[PDB]
Amino acid sequence: GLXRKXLCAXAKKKGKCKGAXKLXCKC
Repeated sequence: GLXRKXLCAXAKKKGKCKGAXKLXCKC
């Protein structure tokens, strides 16, 4: 595994993380 784009792919797949994109990967 790996990082912030790992964290963002965490945001996409816990599902319920937030609506606003390039800023969004942070939940």
